[PDB]
Amino acid sequence: YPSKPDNPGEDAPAEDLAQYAADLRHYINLITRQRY
Repeated sequence: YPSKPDNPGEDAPAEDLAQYAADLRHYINLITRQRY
């Protein structure tokens, strides 16, 4: 139950893992339509 969060200094995600998670999500979306 926040109201208005705000602070600097935070190693947030989406700085390299978004690419990795997406590469995996892309490869899976390929194999999904090709496997069983």
